[PDB]
Amino acid sequence: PLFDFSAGECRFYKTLSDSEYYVKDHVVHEKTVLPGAAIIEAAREAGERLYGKSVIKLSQVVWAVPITVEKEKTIMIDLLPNQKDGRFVVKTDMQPEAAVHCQGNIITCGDQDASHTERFQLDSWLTGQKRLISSAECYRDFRQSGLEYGASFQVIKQLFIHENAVLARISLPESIHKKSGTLLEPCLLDGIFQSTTGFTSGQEDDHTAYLPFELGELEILHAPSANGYAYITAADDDVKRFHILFMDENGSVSLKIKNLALKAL
Amino acid sequence: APLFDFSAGECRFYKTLSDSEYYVKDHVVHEKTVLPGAAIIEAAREAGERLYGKSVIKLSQVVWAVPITVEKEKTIMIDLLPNQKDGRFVVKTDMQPEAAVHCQGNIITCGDQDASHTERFQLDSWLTGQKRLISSAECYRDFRQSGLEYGASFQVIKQLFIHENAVLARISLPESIHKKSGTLLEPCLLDGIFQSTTGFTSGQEDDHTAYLPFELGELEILHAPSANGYAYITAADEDDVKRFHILFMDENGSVSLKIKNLALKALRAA
Repeated sequence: PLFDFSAGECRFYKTLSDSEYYVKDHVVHEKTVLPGAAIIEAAREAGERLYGKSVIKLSQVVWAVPITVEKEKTIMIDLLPNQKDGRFVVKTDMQPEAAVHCQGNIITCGDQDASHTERFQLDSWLTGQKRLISSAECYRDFRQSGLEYGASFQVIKQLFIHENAVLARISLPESIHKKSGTLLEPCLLDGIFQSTTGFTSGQEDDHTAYLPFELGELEILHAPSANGYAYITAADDDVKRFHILFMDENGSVSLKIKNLALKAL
Repeated sequence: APLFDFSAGECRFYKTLSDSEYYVKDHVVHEKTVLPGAAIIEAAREAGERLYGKSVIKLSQVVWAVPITVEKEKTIMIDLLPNQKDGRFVVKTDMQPEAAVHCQGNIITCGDQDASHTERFQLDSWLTGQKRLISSAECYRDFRQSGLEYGASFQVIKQLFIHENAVLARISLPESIHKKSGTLLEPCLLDGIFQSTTGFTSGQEDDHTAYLPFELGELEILHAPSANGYAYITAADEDDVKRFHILFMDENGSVSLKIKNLALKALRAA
């Protein structure tokens, strides 16, 4: 580029539809709602478009209650420059008094940024578990809580419940067509969030639905695999906090989630 | 493709220009280094492709004020405002409303399913029979007489063929520097296309008026222009403002750029 501009503020617009799989198959208390994870990928795409470089981190994310999407609904993502980085604000109504559905910081990688890799020792966590939760149990419990995940979002195949950790096997369904540009598939990322249910499910009498409320940091080391494992620990009421690593079957870590907070709905 | 294919709203882009850059350093107008008007066109094109994520195929209804002077470093602001699928651009260096608009115009993007069409020009007949042939050295001496001192980067006119109702200019970019692959409209190429109107605007031998870009009805980009080619200039017609149509093409007449109603305006020395 002969003129390598610095971008100022910019608003991006997208009309969501319940025709899209990430809406129609995400039913919360009998309503189709945009998953909070989808807002993360939308912010990442807007940032990559405006700044012309990879977004490697999203931090200090805060969610309101999910955006309900019945037929069409237009969302606005406002990107505000913060030095080389940016911050985003997501709304559906324009007036200043209107609710912010999601907000957070965008961090881009620089031209000379270094390559850093992380590896997880998976083997010991595939055996010795206290309890094993099958996909069928996991999503029956979710539905009894009011979280009716369609097949596209049924990505958890097994939960290994250990004493102080949960290992979740995750696999994207063949049905969804994953675009080359889509780094964070909403169903993948929501399934990573879902896997905290290995902790929050609790008693058989408890049918509480927990949804994303805050996220300290999401770090992208590289494009996530369609199949892999999430390793979840409690970060340490109505709010539950966790750290999560997402990795491929050989322990190559693709995503790091620090301080994911979910709140009872 | 992107899972979220956004429509972009308004956005401002910022660039600090320096007279260290060749497209400024070698563009001296009445003893001042000024940003060429042609350079703003490529800047608007680049901003548009960045913001809209689609090829810019046309810039239309462009209006220029007097050139932006650049002594050491100066920051320009390009404001892109949405116009349905298309866009509008406004170029400023000063922020307040009272400040001058240096350049403005419309940006038109291409669609995903737009058709493929090519245009060719019968070039050969215009390389002979001319009333007058003007050499590169003569061309830039005449420019200097008017206060337009083009440095080596902008000395892209190699020959002007002066015909009765048309001018054919042979244009060739200098070896010095290679346009980045991403730069579609190299400022020195596009300014040379603007320069070639001097085959008309020179006028009388005693007249040494400098004409600079003032308006541009339409610039259509059919495909990436060649570094070497020919400009075919005709008078739009219809004293201080001269209007032209221009085609830019390669040696086989393959048209890469179409210019409708380029208006140049006399600029008096300070």
